[PDB]
Amino acid sequence: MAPPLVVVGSANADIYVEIERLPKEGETISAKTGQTLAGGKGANQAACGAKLMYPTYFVGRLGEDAHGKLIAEALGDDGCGVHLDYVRSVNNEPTGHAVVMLQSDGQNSIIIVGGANMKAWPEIMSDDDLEIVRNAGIVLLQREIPDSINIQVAKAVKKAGVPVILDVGGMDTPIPNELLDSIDILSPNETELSRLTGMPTETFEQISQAVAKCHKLGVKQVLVKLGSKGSALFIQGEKPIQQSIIPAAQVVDTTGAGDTFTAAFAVAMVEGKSHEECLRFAAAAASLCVQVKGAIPSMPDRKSVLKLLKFS
Amino acid sequence: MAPPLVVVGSANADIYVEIERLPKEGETISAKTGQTLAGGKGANQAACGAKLMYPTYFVGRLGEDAHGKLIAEALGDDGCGVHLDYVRSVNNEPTGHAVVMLQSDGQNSIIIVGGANMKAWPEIMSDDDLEIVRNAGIVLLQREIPDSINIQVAKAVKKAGVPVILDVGGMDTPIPNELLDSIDILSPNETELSRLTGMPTETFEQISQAVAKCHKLGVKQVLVKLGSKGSALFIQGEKPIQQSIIPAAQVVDTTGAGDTFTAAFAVAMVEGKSHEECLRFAAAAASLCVQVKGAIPSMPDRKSVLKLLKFSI
Ligand SMILES: Nc1ncnc2c1ncn2[C@@H]1O[C@H](COP(=O)(O)OP(=O)(O)OP(=O)(O)O)[C@@H](O)[C@H]1O
Ligand SMILES: Nc1ncnc2c1ncn2[C@@H]1O[C@H](COP(=O)(O)OP(=O)(O)OP(=O)(O)O)[C@@H](O)[C@H]1O
Ligand SMILES: [Mg+2]
Ligand SMILES: [Mg+2]
Ligand SMILES: [Mg+2]
Ligand SMILES: [Mg+2]
Ligand code: NA
Ligand code: NA
Repeated sequence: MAPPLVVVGSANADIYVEIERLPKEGETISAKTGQTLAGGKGANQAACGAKLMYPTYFVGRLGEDAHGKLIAEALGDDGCGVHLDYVRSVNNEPTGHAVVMLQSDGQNSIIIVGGANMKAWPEIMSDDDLEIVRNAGIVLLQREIPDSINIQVAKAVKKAGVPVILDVGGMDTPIPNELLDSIDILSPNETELSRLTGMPTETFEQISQAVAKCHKLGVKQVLVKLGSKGSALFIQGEKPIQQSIIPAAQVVDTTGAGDTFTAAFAVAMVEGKSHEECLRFAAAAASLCVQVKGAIPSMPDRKSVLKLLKFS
Repeated sequence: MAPPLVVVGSANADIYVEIERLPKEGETISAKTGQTLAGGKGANQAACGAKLMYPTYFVGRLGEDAHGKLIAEALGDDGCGVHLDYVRSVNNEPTGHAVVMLQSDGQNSIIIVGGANMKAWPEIMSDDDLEIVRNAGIVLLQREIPDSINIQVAKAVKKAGVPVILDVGGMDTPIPNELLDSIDILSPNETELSRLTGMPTETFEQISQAVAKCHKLGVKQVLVKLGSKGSALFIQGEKPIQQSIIPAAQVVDTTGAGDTFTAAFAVAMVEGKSHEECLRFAAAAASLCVQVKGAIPSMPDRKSVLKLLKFSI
């Protein structure tokens, strides 16, 4: 094929339950219904890549358990067609998962179990695992696995001359400078970028400031995701390249939007498209994603994205 | 060959997460860890019967999802040994599951998605479905599937002349008198016994009276589970049979204890043991269960229950 997309990151079973009200301590309650879906930022991103018919590997850790089974079925040969060669299962950790309680009062409460995502990685990455990233077209990371692993990968590929994108989605802790210095492109939303720099982000102006602070701390490029306001690519060798939303006829479910945006973006970039094309390819993919319910369910095939890009 | 134990009931993925406290509205907390296990009272009871080497069939409804395959894997040919011939899966409902939140404060909170357990049954059972209960040597029911399905099954066996046990475990709702009328043995714990009859159960005299009230509701035999106090078989017009606990060296995890007790009782009964032998064999099996974590994983094999019986006559 071509030099693959390599996503190193998280895979989660998302367990949604529709509840009237969170139960009281001691109390047992019933849900209207519930559905358990393959999810996690790394898996979403890898799934998106494989749907865009680009060669895509996922490097991650699962428990040897039902949720583990659920993730591989969804990403693999019977699903999105991600290469799972570098996924390892372990027997002493649960597959990561999240209990998403959708309360009837409009509210939503969440419990997260890092499980294998956080606890099943080696102290030192294997040479096998480093072999796939050193052979990668582009590497995608997030923050739902330990920074230590993110750093080891980023260093391996920096040596190799392979571009690495770090999505900031994940743990609400500061990013290690040694990680910030090894990545090519940092990719926050307005919220993340804000809590990242301690600076406000309600205007393009003050957003552009926090990005300066990011540039200052060793980050050559910031791909900011701005929800309904579109998105901007800041290169600290230029001024922000911008791209707004491709409007969606119906917006049912924004879940998966950011992951789709980032993966789509990364696929265009390894297909050697230009920055403007990259942004629009990603904007188109995300647009199609928010028109369907579910994250991995909603992700567009390449044909659908190319068809939409035809419009002016 | 031997007329099978036949269990009709629930199958759940039990999703356990360890948290310091419950979250607030909007709040995303982090659990310490988690584990998903095959459970549900029906699957537990089936698995327990299979592990005791009595031919066991499980009748239930799964979704065609991962949780579904987890159940089948645990119960089936490569697992406990339950015949699954009569398990049916549907595409329009998920396998039942339960989110169990183990708090740091000892408090537990549960969220139950009934799923296929409650929504994948026909309005009317097929003769295909009821053929197995008509050939049972004994039938066990619980209250984690629709009352209406419990009723059709129990009636089909009353016409067949085979003993039906109803575990009160599950829904905390009143029991349809039609159901009560068609079962041979009711099996509540003391908390269930109270809620059911409406009577208090703090003392044995009180319990004996709440059982008199079960007797007035159409059930000739009541098998009361009294936790660490033991158990008792009440048979209308006869002297109650009492059985204390068989002490466990280590109470690790009482999950599945009541299910083990009831299924073990059933196996001893359909094999023709005396009431006292049934109660004792059920007490021994439940004793072993509480010494291992998990429900289905802690279920003892026959030779161990019998061994614990020698050394604690
Ligand atoms: N209402 C919308 N209509 C069309 N496209 C949208 C809409 N909202 C978001 N998008 C697309 O999705 C992209 C990413 O969304 P957003 O900036 O919210 O990412 P995020 O907050 O990281 O998402 P997530 O919550 O999924 O992690 C946006 O840049 C935009 O192109
Ligand atoms: N600590 C213990 N030591 C030994 N045996 C025990 C212990 N706790 C329970 N058992 C056995 O388990 C049986 C059933 O327990 P219990 O009456 O609490 O069931 P239950 O409340 O229906 O259980 P569950 O909550 O699992 O549905 C008891 O009668 C007893 O024989
Ligand atoms: Mg957003
Ligand atoms: Mg995001
Ligand atoms: Mg009890
Ligand atoms: Mg019970
Ligand atoms: Na979506
Ligand atoms: Na146990």
